[PDB]
Amino acid sequence: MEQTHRAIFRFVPRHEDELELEVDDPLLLELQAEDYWYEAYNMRTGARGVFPAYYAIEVT
Amino acid sequence: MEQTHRAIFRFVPRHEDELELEVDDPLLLELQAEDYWYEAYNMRTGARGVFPAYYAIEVTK
Repeated sequence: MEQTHRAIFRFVPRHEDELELEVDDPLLLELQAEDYWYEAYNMRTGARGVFPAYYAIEVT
Repeated sequence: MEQTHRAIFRFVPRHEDELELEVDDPLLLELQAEDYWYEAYNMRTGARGVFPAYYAIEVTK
């Protein structure tokens, strides 16, 4: 169960459900929801939460 | 009532303070906060709220 996605933009949470992203954070994406929020594990911070879909790219 | 910004990505609110964006929505940007959330008026919908700063680009006109 390794990285599915990589953060490409800085995201600072405003809401308690959100996942903080730094550029190049490795992400394990558990759910790509119909409202364009991704539920993920940040593999750098160990935090879980949601972020806006366009903040990450799919990795090989 | 002049547009400052344009939505470039679909943004569906999860929170009541958030602004729904469709791609190309004209935006009047009222506040660019230190945490990279923008407060805007959506000029298509008439809604107000906040969205993640990378979801919009500045229009130079």
